[PDB]
Amino acid sequence: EQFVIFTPAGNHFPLVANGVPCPIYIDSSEDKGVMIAAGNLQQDILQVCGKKPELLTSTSSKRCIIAGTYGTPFIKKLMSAGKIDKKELDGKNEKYILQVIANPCEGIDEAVVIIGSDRRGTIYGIYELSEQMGVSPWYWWADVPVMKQANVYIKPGQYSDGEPAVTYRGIFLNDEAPCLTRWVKHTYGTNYGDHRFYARVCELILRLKGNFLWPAMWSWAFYADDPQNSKTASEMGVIIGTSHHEPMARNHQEWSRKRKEYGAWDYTTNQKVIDQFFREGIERMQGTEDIVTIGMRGDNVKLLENVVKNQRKIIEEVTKRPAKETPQVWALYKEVLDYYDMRVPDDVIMLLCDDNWGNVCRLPNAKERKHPGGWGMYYHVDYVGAPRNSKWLNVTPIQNMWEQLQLTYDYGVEKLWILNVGDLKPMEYPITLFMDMAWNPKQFNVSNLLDHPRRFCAQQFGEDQADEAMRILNLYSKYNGRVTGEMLDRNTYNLETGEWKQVSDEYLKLEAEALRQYISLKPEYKDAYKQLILFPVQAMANLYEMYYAQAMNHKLYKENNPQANEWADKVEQAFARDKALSDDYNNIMSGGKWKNMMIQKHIGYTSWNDNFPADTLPKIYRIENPEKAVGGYVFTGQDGYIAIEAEHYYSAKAAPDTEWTVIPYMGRTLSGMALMPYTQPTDGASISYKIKLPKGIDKVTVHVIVKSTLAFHDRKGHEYSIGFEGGKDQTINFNHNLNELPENVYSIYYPTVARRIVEKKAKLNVPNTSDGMQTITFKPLDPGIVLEKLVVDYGGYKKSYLFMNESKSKR
Amino acid sequence: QFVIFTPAGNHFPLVANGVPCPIYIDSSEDKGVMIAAGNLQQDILQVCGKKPELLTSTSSKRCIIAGTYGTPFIKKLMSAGKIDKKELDGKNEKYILQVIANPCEGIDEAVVIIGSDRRGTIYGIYELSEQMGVSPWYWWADVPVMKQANVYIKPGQYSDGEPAVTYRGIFLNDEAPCLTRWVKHTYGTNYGDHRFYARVCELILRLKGNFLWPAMWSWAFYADDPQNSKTASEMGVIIGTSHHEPMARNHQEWSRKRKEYGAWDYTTNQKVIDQFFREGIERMQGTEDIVTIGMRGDGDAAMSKSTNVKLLENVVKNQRKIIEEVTKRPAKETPQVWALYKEVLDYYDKGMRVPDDVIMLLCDDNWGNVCRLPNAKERKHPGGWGMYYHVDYVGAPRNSKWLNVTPIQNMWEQLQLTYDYGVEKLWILNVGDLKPMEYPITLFMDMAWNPKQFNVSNLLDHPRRFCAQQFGEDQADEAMRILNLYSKYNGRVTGEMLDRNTYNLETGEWKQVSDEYLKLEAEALRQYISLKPEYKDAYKQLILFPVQAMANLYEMYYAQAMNHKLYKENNPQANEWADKVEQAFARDKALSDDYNNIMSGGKWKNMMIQKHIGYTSWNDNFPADTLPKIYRIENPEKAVGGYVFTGQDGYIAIEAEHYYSAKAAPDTEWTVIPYMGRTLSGMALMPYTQPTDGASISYKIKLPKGIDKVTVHVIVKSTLAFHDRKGHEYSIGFEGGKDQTINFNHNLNELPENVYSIYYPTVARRIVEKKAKLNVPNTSDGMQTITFKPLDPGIVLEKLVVDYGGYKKSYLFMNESKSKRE
Ligand code: NA
Ligand code: NA
Repeated sequence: EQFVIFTPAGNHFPLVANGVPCPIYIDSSEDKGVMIAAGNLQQDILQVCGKKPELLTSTSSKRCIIAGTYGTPFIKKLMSAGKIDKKELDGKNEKYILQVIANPCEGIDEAVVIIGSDRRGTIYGIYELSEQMGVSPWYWWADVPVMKQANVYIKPGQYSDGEPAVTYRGIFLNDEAPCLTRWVKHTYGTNYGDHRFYARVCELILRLKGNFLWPAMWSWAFYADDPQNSKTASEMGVIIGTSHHEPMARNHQEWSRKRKEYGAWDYTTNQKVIDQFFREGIERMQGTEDIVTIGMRGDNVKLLENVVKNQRKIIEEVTKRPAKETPQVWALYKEVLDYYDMRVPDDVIMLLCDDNWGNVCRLPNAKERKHPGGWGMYYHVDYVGAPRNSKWLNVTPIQNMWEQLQLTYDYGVEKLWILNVGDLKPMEYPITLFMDMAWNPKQFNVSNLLDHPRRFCAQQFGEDQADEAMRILNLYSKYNGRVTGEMLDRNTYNLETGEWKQVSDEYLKLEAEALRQYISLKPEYKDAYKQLILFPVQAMANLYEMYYAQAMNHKLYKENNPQANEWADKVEQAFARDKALSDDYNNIMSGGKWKNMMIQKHIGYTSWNDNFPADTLPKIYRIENPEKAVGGYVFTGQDGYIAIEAEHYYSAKAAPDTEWTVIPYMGRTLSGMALMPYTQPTDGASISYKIKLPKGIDKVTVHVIVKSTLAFHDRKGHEYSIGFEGGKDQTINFNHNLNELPENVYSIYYPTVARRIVEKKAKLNVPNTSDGMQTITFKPLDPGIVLEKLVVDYGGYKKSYLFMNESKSKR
Repeated sequence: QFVIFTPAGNHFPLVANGVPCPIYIDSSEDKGVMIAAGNLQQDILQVCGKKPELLTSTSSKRCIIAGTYGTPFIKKLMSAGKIDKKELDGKNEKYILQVIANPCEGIDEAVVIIGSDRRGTIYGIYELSEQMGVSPWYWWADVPVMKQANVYIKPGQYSDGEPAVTYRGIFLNDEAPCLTRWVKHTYGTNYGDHRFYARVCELILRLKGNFLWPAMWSWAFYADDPQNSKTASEMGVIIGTSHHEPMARNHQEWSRKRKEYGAWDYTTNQKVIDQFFREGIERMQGTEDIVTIGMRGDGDAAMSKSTNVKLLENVVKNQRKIIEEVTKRPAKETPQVWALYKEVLDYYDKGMRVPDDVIMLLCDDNWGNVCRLPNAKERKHPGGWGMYYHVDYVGAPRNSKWLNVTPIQNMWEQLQLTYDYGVEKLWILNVGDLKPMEYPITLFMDMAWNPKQFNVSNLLDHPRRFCAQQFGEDQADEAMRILNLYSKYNGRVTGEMLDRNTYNLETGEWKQVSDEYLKLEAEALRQYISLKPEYKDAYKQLILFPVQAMANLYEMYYAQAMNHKLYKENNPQANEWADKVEQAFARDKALSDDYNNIMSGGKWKNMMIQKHIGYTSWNDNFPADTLPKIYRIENPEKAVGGYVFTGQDGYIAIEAEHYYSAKAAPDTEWTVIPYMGRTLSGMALMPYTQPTDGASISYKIKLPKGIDKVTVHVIVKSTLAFHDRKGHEYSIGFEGGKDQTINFNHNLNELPENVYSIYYPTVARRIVEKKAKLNVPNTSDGMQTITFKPLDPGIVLEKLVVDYGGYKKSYLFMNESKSKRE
């Protein structure tokens, strides 16, 4: 299926040789659609080789590219002379055959020859040649650059994508304010989508091998905003439709814009105007391949069957042809689905719908499977509705989309697949997976699934970047699948179990890995990578840290712990950084080409809809007078252990001329506590910790971690006592053996001081307090002792380099 | 702070819109001051873009004047007023910077720097440069000089006072392979010539130090190039030698002539040694150099065997006699040092003493902790005390040659101590190859100057001022946060000592520390890409690389630990972790390759080539960085099923892929969908166009024998009632007991009762959780088998949680429980 090589070879056609492209010939009996594709091919080749190939007016070159459509007299007298059999394109749908051939017609020696089964086959073939040459369908829509080549050669043999398994394959631009609309404003100057915009949309669709579009309908009217809209799609080869709730080829806004004049949307009071409304739409779309939405809602099963009948009679009257000859779609959404369980005319495409969240609701049984008109599926990657919007980023696991669409195809649904793509961006990858599956759902299985994004990343970022990029794409997709950014908040994950820490840290790890890849990019890929990997990863990693930080702020605040203050700072930074990321995306990235494409509000949802005016700061509490909020900690032992950071003491008594001092960051974990200054004696000085232990425990082992200070004042060493109030003390010398004497030097000395701490264990007795509360007092007996951590082991301590996670506390 | 970058009245014009102003040094000044001024000239050039003139005589309107207290010219400036002699007379290494009107004949107004001695004057000149934007680290760390249109000098008198420590210096040590091979590449010499030593010296004086122990592993400072001493001496730097290099001879001077000489044994070869000693003192005449007395044993070792206090006394008594013979003066007039390093401390303990005048150099443990400090009586020892501090070390229990590993807090907490106990004559820090200890050096030198500038409360303002100076005000706070934290992390354990067993794997501590460093990396990359391009090189040198190299090194070892744990269980997931080791190994090389070859244009090739992966013992005596041992499961795709879970903490969380046994229905397969769901993957019977009748999937677990009842949570993909109005059903149960059926999606539709209470809430989250209570059968095994049976097509099973009292509502349904397979 790969027919382009970038190095010369025998019995291969020199399309581009040593920087010189052969010309292009399109016979003039070819639809305007082919001439466009061919003009784009011409520019695509200019992109790859540097020199513009000439669009021939006649058969005036020895080697060239020819592209044509089956059924032409010219193509017939080429297929005939010769070799290419008729059966291979006769009555085939949207197929092409691409084949190097001598000697195609008199004035020519040899040519690469693309022949379509119909115009879209021919267009699809042209773009295949263009894509295998390195022009990604996303060269404009995602700034993917064109890998330059001095030599392009085409393999011998016959090359096809066959027939598309799904008859109509398209996208729906929807939920398009404010992002898409304000982008279109910035780019085109228009308060609607005009033909310049839709040319861009149609080309993407076609280059993706797609063939269908539901144009934007929230505030615009495709048919009525610009006479050239229809003319543009129809001449290029894109079939227009309208959404399930816009019957008879009228755009919903055509009615709304004139609500006051036309009156109610109700068939039992305003039938005549509505019939005329329907009628004018069917007239407007004559001579396009457009598909017609039937049915009606709002403002009995009998009433509806009668609307359809009338709609069909209106179709018959305008077309002067039986209804069955106008493509029609009827949607099974809401009540109309219940009704179905209802007389539906044989020829109509019956359109099923997903649950708005990527899971299919209902599929046809074997009896329904043989409904002549076929079945369609309406699938979502964006959504405005319950339980909360998903308007912001891509939230679709590659696996989900895959799993539900192979199911859909397998249950016979193969007439029409339409994907709600929001603002188009940032759904570039899921769009592509949708089109490729729509072409052939049986080209995929569990084994090879991830090859598709691998190809995608190879195509978007060069082969050397493909694997790493694909890994990041697949993961970020999966992470975003867990919870949308709109429904993410401080409660989504479990703080207590370290779940929230694990998912925050993991997303930041991915951010790290995406930045590695990003700075390793040849600069002409930086934009496409930011758009398709870097930004979604950065934006959501940052969001996750924000709510993580919000969660920590609340837990800590309720614990009267002033560490809440730092977590508040963090919330504010992430909130700032969120706006910072999108400003880069709108104004800086790609020269600000995509201004307004990333302005969707997502922080401040207290509801299903984005009712709130702007992105707003998530509630944070600050502890007043942190400097003075020290001491008072009480720990609650759990899982057989109490890990305590020196600083979280209950009460403390200093020696005269000393102040117990917090040395932040000191040691392996939180901080160090030390009597200061070091010149004064430590007599009478103590520091205490309040804990709850299960009652009955009478003997515990306590680990005391101190900075590995050496015997600097006195050859004996440093000593301290550790003990329970109401129990016997133990006095420990921790550094007497820590010196260069032969029996200490490599046995105990250096192995200790390299690792900067001294840990000693004490087997202490615990008094029988009736409420389980205990107080452990530590007394430094010599100067310059820095206490870092205590661990009360009562059966659960597990030897850990940082001496286990700090236990539950409050002040 | 006296330098502003915008004009104003009553201020002094130093740079007007790209125009500097001349400098004038009276030719009566030490050559070292001409050198400093020489550099100031080049600094201004860098600041605006035009080089100021070095005036022959006092002949200008607006110029800089620098000088030293005592010259006839200076006295005839200070009297021209209004400056008191007391301010500088008898003062040590102090300066006065005061704009003065009508300073002498020919000069209208001039910025005047007057030092109390030559070094004073120099530090004054370098204070001007530093304040103008010339960072001491402008060459040594590629720190840009912020371009300035205008530059002006506030009025009033300015000083740093006298320094609190007399001698403040560095020891270049453990200098191979990095420093050595870099010097080669840079200077073209296989030894340190005066050109290398000029750069070293300049840095020291700019940092406000004054002392140096030169590299001595394979070089000989004094012999290699006759200009070495002359440069240091003439620039203002005082030279000394290490604790095993007595009497002004570099140890290699002995090694090079070892056969010719005798053997480093004073009791049997006194004559040849006495002469060696003598030649050193002869040679350092005319210099401020400090002389090492005492004697260890021929390298980093003891003379000899065990403490011999009587003998070393003769060594000393004799050395001091040589000093007088050479100097024809009393010994007490030649600066001397006795260093109590390693074993030499038992000497002082066994009671050895030296004359009142020698500097008693006390020592840290080679790892940042001070060994001893004077008591009350001892602090009264007239020669004074000193401290030999380490930020790099070759020796026990393993080398630390690679990266900065000193937490900011440690250096500070130990040095505030040292100072409080009146150790205030000499501080020297072992800096390894100088790079990458740029930070700790500066903290050392700044503390050295003025230790009571620092307290626990404002400590962190020092690396802040550091980062501002190096990266620009707007990146200070963040850069400082990263500097502090990375220093701290590295304190936990050295690169050399870190290995797969450092952290606890089972508890998730390993995971924790690995993620935290990549978080840090992530944060530093952010800051990096946000920088104006002139700072990129510095920031890489000072922050980025230390962080990346280490974060990567932590991940390599974490992956190793995960690889072995998983390989033990026969879990093919071990292959992924294996790939991850090889990948981070390669990345370690890529990072140092960049540092050596790409960054700063390759200015620092070989400064970052230390071996750090593959230490078996204390020393780096192994061929090269070598890949940690990893294990692979052969035939991974066939290594499925067989899993047995063991409960803990009152739960068993099973990822669905990890089954014990399965049986498919006719013309279906049980199929793994990697990444499917919230966690690991999903199991589904495929294709979905077949009935699931007779299909099942089983899990083998170990509960405590006395658990009668459990609640199992079954998590499937939120598949909807697509085929059958009744919806989808499965059953879950123990072999030996009854199956329990569950209909998971009947309530998931648009009916009024369901639509907004349960339907949309559930589907937007892509999963369905249902719980069943189960009776635990009594088994002979103590083991139970729990069987899931899909009853409708298209059910994807994601996870199971067997809960016997420990389960905690979690979005990901808790970290998977402990397993092994076969
Ligand atoms: Na959007
Ligand atoms: Na080194």
